[PDB]
Amino acid sequence: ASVERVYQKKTQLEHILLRPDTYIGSVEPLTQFMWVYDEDVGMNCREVTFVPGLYKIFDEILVNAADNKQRDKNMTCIKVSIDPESNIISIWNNGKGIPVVEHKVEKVYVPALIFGQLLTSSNYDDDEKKVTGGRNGYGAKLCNIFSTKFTVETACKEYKHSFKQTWMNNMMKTSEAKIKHFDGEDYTCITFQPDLSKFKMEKLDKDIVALMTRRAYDLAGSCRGVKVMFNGKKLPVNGFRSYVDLYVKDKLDETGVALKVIHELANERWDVCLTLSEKGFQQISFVNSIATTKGGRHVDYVVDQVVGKLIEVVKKKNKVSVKPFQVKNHIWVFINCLIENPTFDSQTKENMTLQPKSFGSKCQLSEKFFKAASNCGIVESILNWVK
Amino acid sequence: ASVERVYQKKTQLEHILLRPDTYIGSVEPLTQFMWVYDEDVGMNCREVTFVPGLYKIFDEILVNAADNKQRDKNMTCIKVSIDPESNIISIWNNGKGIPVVEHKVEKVYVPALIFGQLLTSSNYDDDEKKVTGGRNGYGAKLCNIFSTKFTVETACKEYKHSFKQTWMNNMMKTSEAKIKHFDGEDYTCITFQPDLSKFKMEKLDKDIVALMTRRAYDLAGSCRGVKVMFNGKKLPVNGFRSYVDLYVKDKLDETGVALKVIHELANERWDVCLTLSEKGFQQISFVNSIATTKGGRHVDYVVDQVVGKLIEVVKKKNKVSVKPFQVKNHIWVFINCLIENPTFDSQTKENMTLQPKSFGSKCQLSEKFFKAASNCGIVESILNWVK
Ligand SMILES: Nc1ncnc2c1ncn2[C@@H]1O[C@H](COP(=O)(O)OP(=O)(O)NP(=O)(O)O)[C@@H](O)[C@H]1O
Ligand SMILES: Nc1ncnc2c1ncn2[C@@H]1O[C@H](COP(=O)(O)OP(=O)(O)NP(=O)(O)O)[C@@H](O)[C@H]1O
Ligand SMILES: [Mg+2]
Ligand SMILES: [Mg+2]
Repeated sequence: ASVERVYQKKTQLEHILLRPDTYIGSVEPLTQFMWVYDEDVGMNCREVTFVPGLYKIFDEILVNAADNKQRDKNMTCIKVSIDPESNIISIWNNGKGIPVVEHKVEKVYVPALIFGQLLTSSNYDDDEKKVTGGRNGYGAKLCNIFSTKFTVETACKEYKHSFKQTWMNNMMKTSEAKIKHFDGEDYTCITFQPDLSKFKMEKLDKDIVALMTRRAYDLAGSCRGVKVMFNGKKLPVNGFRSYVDLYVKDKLDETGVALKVIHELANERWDVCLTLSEKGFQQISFVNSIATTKGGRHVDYVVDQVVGKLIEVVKKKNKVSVKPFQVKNHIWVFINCLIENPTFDSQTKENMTLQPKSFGSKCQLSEKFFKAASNCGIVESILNWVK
Repeated sequence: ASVERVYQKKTQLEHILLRPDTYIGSVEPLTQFMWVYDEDVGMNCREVTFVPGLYKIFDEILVNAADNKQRDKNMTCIKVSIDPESNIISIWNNGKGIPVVEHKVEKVYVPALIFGQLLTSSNYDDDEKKVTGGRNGYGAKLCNIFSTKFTVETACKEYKHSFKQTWMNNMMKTSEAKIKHFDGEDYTCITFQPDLSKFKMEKLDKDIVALMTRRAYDLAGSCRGVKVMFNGKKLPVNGFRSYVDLYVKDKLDETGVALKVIHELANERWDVCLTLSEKGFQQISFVNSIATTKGGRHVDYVVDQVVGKLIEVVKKKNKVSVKPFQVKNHIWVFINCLIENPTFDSQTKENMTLQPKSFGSKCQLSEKFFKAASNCGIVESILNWVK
């Protein structure tokens, strides 16, 4: 093999298709137990087989819609549609659209720049301490690259125009955008057909649809002041506590006693629920409406407070050694938080790495909350083990 | 704020400095309990404060050296030097050097291409089923970008020349390489001064040095057939079992009984040790000499086999329900494995996501190993809990 065959340089676009994993996660199937929202049973935990990268390209567009609530606090609604037969997914939001105007430096329409060129973002100036989920300038282009058809429609009264442009064939083909006069209520709608061949799939099957549906429920629970519709029907979740109820309101512990679920909205940026776990530590958490399914420093920040206080309570009835991991083993925690300029080790944003001193706010749980935590069965499980 | 201030495009090089986290991990301090190799006590677990991105740029160069054992199986030695006073780190390896010749497509010397331009690699052709750690074509450039001085020296008898080139100021300045006749024993040596200002550090302190030193011990344990020297002295680790001994050979369980450590080299590509944990599930694992500190499917693949067999043993003395997470809670596992074309969700490569069917080999632990596992205190811990 020649020097030129061995030592190769790739373009950014080539690298995404060759090495999709650090951009969207695995493009091969994964089977694991997890929470989904099924047509027959609603929220449930079961074995699911799905391709992470396909789930992620949907997530990128969904979080972008949630992020618009930061650009326009008057936004009220996100509508999600999934049609497996046609292979069409659409995510629509109201509030301010995207300026339909030529960017004077890049010499293209703003929506064409930020959906059709890599490393483009309104989130690159960190002197603004934003609580958007978007950080890197990739997500929407990644969905485009992994779609056979990707359409951006946006309407922005301030700039008096609407914009519609369609890309095809993994962002490699497009045509002139349709620009029209507009003076109505702003919106953005992203409609895409995922390139299932990139994920070795024949169709959007029940498992991936159940995961994408649950993500819409997550959004209804995490994005304050935004109602969510799925396939034309409003989701009956009106805040984080009602979302948490989907997991624990109808559940018993192993002794047949209903789970005691405690809750505190510490402040606008920190909403916490907690109950007993009997299958090891569990956490369901959101940072800026991103599902941080591998946790991060926000989870540790909340959990460490609870663990410290519960160790205190146990000690007052111990008289041998109760270690923090043993307490954490009995905790099921739910967190919805807003973090300024969060960091993650991956574009997938499953683990949030920013240290608490940089969050821009604190979550100092009240003594009332800690007392309630001492009554939800965790202490009893530990003390029974101190025998 | 104007459209041009709000909506911004970044170059690849700008994006690395603006968003370092998905390239090298966090550039802010982190404090946590972990294993390091200290000058006073050797291998020990203690609270450490360090900057992940600094540790990672060192790791990138170290794994590149290990990877040369795949290019040249005759390689025998890696030498690591760290001088905190001068702020100079060097990593040297023998075996084949890098061709000192002009790349006919890129029109630069091969070493200048692959250390000085992004997205350059000999690991981009996956039809070769390689067990190198390198996959993405970033690591060496990331170290260069995060160094105030970065020197590449390589000597390649086949091409009859040696090469030395120095970059400065975060890869933004360089000068003509020194090319000389060479007909000796090949080597490559990477010498760099990390840009401590990028990590808000004044010096390479004891904690970061102890982490980097432990990584050299990891390499002595994981890279078959390669001896490792640190600051001029050979590390007395001659294989994976002797490496594992640094953690467990002198340890007792909480009842005062020595840990029973079991071992099986299932085949050339899978080396496994296992013992009892009393602080929850623990894993120390390597994929292609990468420290997979967040685990991955290789860990799950090994652990699930052990858990399944130990549940069998417990059941034969149970007569209530023993759940897999409870068994895993008592396992400390050590894995050194070689995986073809591994995948990870991050450039940092802490979690290996490739499914076992794609590994290119299997690890089917023997019935002898499972019997030994049933005698290392895990079953006893579980059974005592079934009371
Ligand atoms: N629904 C939307 N409404 C308004 N603006 C949007 C919407 N979706 C995307 N944008 C804009 O398009 C830009 C590019 O989106 P995207 O590629 O996802 O990058 P990002 O969200 O800034 N960062 P990341 O998602 O971390 O890669 C965003 O920064 C927004 O300015
Ligand atoms: N010590 C070394 N000896 C020989 N070749 C080397 C050495 N270090 C680096 N290289 C070469 O330089 C290339 C670029 O290194 P690097 O930037 O780390 O990319 P990579 O190792 O291929 N992938 P990654 O580390 O996953 O980003 C490698 O692919 C090798 O061909
Ligand atoms: Mg985004
Ligand atoms: Mg490398």
